[PDB]
Amino acid sequence: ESVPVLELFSNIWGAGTKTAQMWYQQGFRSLEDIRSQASLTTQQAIGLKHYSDFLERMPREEATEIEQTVQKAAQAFNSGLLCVACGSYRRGKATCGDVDVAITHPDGRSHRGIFSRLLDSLRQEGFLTDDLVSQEENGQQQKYLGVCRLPGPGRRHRRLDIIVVPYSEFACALLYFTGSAHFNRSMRALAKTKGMSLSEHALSTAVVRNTHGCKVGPGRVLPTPTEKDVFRLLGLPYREPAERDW
DNA sequence: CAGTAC
DNA sequence: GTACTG
Ligand SMILES: [Mg+2]
Repeated sequence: ESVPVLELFSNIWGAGTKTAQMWYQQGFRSLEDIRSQASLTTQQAIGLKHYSDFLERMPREEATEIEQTVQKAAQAFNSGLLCVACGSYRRGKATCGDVDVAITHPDGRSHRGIFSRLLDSLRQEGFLTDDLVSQEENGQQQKYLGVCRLPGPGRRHRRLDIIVVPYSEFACALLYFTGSAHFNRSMRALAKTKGMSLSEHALSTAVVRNTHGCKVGPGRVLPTPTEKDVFRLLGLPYREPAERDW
């Protein structure tokens, strides 16, 4: 029963096979064992108390409600703010393991200062229940990983990610968050072949690489207003989100 | 490293 | 593949 036990532990958020193997050696076999005796990060502690809820997929309708709960609270600061859900949701899946929401503003300035106030707003509402990786202040983008829950009876806690980008990077951001994961690797593995690089920030050309293929030059950023431009500059037929489910 | 996001 | 914090 070792293999089932490792799986049991691995389904905790913030716990992988290394920690599960450690917990197993300590003699833990149940979630209760982990809760009473094991040393936990705040993350792992949160994932342990939402273990059941976090295992469930959600109907995309509930995902929609979550996107609007974020969009409303966002536009309460600036009406011109854009909020797009880019998970399994954008790819059209009937179910979502989590909700991923991208946020930007067309003017390219008003996105600033929103991140902290938006999270604060959601917390007051009682929408955001716990924070995991409460922070990322990467470049011009910001990322939040957290736990939300819709108001009402019989509601499960859901995993919620929020990212905020400048409009100039909105295309590469949507691409990255929309996925899929295997699609992103494929696309970026390919750009690498063409002497280019792809990230959530920008598509770049003239990326220097050495004989080993290691990147030693960052190259230069190509302006990509929309997703379709990124596909074009990479010599690829544009794929709709539903065609990116690899 | 380990775990995570796509 | 790229890239973040625990
Ligand atoms: Mg896990």
